Amino acid sequence: LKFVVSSLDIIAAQAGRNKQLAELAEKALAAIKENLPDPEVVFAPLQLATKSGTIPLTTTALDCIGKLISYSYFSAPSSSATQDGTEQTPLIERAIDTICDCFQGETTLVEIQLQIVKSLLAAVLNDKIIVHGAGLLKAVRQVYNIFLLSRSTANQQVAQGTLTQMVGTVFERVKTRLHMKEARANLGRLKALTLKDLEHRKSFDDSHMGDGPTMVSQVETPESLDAEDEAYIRDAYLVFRSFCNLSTKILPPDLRGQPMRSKLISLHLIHTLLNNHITVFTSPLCTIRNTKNNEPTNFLQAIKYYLCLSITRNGASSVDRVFDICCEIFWLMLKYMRSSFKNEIEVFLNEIYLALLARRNAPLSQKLTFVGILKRLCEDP
Amino acid sequence: VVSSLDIAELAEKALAAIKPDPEVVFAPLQLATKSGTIPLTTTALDCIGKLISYSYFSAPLIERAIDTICDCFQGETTLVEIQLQIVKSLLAAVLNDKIIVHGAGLLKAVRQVYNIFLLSRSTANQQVAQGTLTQMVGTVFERVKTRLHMKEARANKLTLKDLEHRKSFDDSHMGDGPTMVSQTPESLDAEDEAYIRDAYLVFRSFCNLSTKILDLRGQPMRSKLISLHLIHTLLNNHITVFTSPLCTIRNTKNNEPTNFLQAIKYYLCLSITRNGASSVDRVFDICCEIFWLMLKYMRSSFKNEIEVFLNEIYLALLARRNAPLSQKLTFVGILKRLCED
Repeated sequence: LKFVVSSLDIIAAQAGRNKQLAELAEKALAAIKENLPDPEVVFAPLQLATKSGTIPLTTTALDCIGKLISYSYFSAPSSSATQDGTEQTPLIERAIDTICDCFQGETTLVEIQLQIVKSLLAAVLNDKIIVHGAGLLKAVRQVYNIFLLSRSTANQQVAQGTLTQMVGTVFERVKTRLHMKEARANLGRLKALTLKDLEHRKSFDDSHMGDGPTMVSQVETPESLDAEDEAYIRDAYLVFRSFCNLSTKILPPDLRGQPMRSKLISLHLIHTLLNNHITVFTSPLCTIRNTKNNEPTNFLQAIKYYLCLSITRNGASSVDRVFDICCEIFWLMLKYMRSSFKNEIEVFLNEIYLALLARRNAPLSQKLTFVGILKRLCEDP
Repeated sequence: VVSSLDIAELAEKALAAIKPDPEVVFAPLQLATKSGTIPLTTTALDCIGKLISYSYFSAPLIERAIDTICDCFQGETTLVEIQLQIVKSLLAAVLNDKIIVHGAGLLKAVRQVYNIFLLSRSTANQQVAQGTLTQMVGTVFERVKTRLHMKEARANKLTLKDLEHRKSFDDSHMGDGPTMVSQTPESLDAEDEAYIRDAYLVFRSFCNLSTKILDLRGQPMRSKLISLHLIHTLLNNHITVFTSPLCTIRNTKNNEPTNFLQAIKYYLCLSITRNGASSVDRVFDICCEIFWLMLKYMRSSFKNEIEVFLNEIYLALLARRNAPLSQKLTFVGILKRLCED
C-alpha cells in the first residue's frame, strides 16, 4: 500500500548519520514511482533500519515488515520443477529472522520488544496467509522468549497473551482440517511397569521433525490434501512437544523467577490446548508420520511420551499451583483417554497420587484436591 | 445339681453313687438329651453346660459333653426352647469364670451356634445366637491380647487370580487340634500358642465361609454377610493382635514360627478377592471397611495385594460408566478417610 511509502519517508528522514540507509530508502521510494517492485529493493532499507536498535527506525521498520509478510509480499523457496527463473527471491524466512533478531535479551528497548510481539503476531496469525515450519516455530519461540526475559511486566503480559493466541490458533487450524477430513470420509461412505520406566518408553520416532523449511499456504487431489494435513499437524505436534519439554525441568525451593514462570506457562498451555481441542488429540483420523519409516501414526500415541513425562515430573509437586495444573491435566487424561493411557494411569494413580494420600506429612489441601478430581470423575462419565 | 438328677436306670444309679466320679453323672445326663423333649433335654443340657462351666468335666471328656450338646440340634425342626438352651450352655461352656477350653472343643461349639443362627426360624434365636457368636470370637481374640501383653513384659505382573495360589503359610493338615483346658518357658510357650491356634482357626473358618461364589434373606447371602461382618469386627476390635511382631504361630511342617498376619494373609486376601466387586451393596460396603483396615494398618505387609485390589477392583469400578454411583462414592469416601486420618 502506502504505509510502505510513509515508512520509507520516516526511515529516510530519520536516517541521520547513516548515508547507506538514506540511499536504500530513497532508491526504494524512487523504484515505487512506476506504479510493488523487486521485494528486495523494498526489503533492504527495512532490514537495515531494524539493525540500528533505536526509535523510530527500528519500530517503523518492524511494523512495515510484519505487515508486508501478512500481505503475502514475501514468499518461501519452492521445489517446483516448473519455475522458469522469473520468480522473486524468496524472503519470508529472512523477514521473520529480521524481526526475531531485534530481541537480544532484557536490554532491548521496551518499545521495540512490544513492536516485535505485534509484528510476529501479524506475520503468523492473519487472514490471508498460513506460515508452516521453521518460520512459525521461530515466531512462537521468540514471543515466548520475550515473555520469559523481559523485565517489563507489561511486555511479559502481552507476550503471554499473544503466545496463548498463537498456540490456540495452531490447534484450531488442525481441528478444522480434521473436520474437513471426516466430512470427506462420511461423504465417501454415504455413496454406498513403574514411574521410572515411563521416561524410557518412546515408541514414536520424532528425530529431525523440528527440522525442515518454512512453507506458505494461501486461503484438489487426495495426495495434496494429505500433505497439507501433515503440514498443519506437524506444526501442532512441534508446539505441544516444545511445552512438555519446558515443563519437565526439576526445581528445588521462587515464583517470579524464570524457571518457575516457565514451568507454569508451559503447564497452563498444555492444559489449555488439551481442554479446548481434546478431539484433535483423540480422533483416530489425526495422524502424523514417523521419521524413521514414514509410516502414519496416531497423534495421541505420538505425543504420549511427552504428556506422561510432564505429569511424571510435575505431579506431586509441593507448589500448589503446579500441583493443581497437573491435577487438571490428569483429569483430562482420566476422562478422555482411559484406554490409550490405561497402564500409565495405573502408574500415576499408584506411585504419585495414592502415594500422596498415604503420606502422613503431606499437605491436606493437595489430598483434597486430588480426591475432588476422583469425585468429579464419579459424577461424570 | 442333685435336683437335676432327680428330675431311668442310670439316673438313679448316679443318685445311689452319691452316697463323685464324673462318668457316673455324665452317663444319665447324656442319655437324657437323646429324648428330644421338654423338660428332659432342656434340663439335661442345662446341667451339662453348668457342669462344664464348673470344672467337673475337664481337660477326652469336655469334648464328649459338647458333642452331646451339639447333637441336640437337628435343624430348624428342633424345638425353639432347646435351641436357645443349647446356645446358652455353649456360652457357659466357652465363657465362664474358671475354665478356657481350646482346640476342637472350642471349634465345635462356635461352628454349632453359627449353624443355629443360619438354620433357626426364630428371629429371637438367630439374634441371640449372633450376639453370643460375636462374644465368643471377640473373647478368643481378647485372650490372645492378654497373652501378648504378658509376653512383652516377660521379655522385657501380579494379578487378581494369582492371589488364589499364593499361600506361603502351610496349614494343610493343621487340623482342629486336641481339646485342652486352662484355668518354666516351655509350658508358657505351650499356653501362648494354645490361645493363638484357637484364634487362627476361628479367623480361617470365617474367611472360608466368606469365600463362596453365587436372595438377600436366603441362607447363602446371610452366611456371606455374617462371615464378612465378623471378619471386620475381629480386625477392627483386635488389630494389635494382627500387627504385633511377637504374635507367632508355628508352621505345621517344621514348627518354625511365622507372624500371625503373614499366616492369615491368604484367607483375608481370598475373602476380598471373592467379595470385593459384588453387585450387592451390603457386601460391597463391608468389604470396603475391611479394605480400609488393611489400608490403615497393613500398608507395609500388604503393599502388592493392596495395589492389586486398587487396580482390578476399585479403580476399575470408578472407570466403568455403567457402574453404580453409590459404590463409587462409598470407595471415594474411604479414600477421604485416608486424607483426614
